[PDB]
Amino acid sequence: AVPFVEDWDLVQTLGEGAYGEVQLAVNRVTEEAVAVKIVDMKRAVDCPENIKKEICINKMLNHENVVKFYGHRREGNIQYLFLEYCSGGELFDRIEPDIGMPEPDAQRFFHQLMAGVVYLHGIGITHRDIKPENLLLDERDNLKISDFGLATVFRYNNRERLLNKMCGTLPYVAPELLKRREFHAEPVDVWSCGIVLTAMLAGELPWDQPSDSCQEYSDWKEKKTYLNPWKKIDSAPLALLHKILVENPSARITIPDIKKDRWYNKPLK
Ligand SMILES: O=C1Nc2cncc(n2)OCCCCCOc2ccc(Cl)cc2N1
Repeated sequence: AVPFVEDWDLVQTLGEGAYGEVQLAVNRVTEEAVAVKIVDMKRAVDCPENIKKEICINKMLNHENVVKFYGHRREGNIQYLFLEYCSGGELFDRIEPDIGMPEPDAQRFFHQLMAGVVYLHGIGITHRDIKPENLLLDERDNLKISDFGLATVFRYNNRERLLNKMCGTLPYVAPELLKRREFHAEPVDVWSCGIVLTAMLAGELPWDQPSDSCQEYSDWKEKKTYLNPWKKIDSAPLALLHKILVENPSARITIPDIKKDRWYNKPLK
């Protein structure tokens, strides 16, 4: 093999948070770029399982709209996860406050988001924290689902496992997660995708959380689509949202049917 092809340099920090930091790494020889997730296994009681699970789920992921997994390295209290580098950055940064983005762009991103989610659900995995800060873009603006630190298996040996753990981000989480003890995984991911669609078309989130105690949510259930946040959304995509953001998870539209929706199949718009 070629010498030095094992050394990667840290060019700059891409992201950071509770886990630690995400640095950009470039190969010394090939100059290939990849994202490195730096997680400090500090303390032993909420880590040996955390980082090890995310790694476990990643070794299963292989789809064009999902961040690719290259491998990991262990060193004392420092774990290294080599992930796909998406120079496009976060979807969140393509959303203009109070405005959103051109409908055609939002539709394409939505299609790709759906492709990824279909793949994941197809192999029994639920992301559980879909939001614009976790949806990355590559050089060609192709959407890719990232960060599987909250992900979990909801189907194994063809048997579905209801979830009970409450995770995600309040503005994006479905109502059943805040009202029921157990719930189906898939409708939860569909709901969050609906909130992401709203953000892309209005540049604002509809509510702090999906509870009847939150004024804006109540107004949604009452169909007050005038003026309020939904006023900036054309009737075609708004009709899709009316089917995604349904409180009863059992009545909520599923992905196969979202793919049959008028706006979803509308040329351009
Ligand atoms: O290039 C990547 N890859 C990647 C792959 N998997 C996870 C992850 N990052 O970080 C978690 C997402 C949030 C930080 C935001 O991360 C980024 C921010 C800005 C750019 Cl240009 C790239 C990334 N990320």
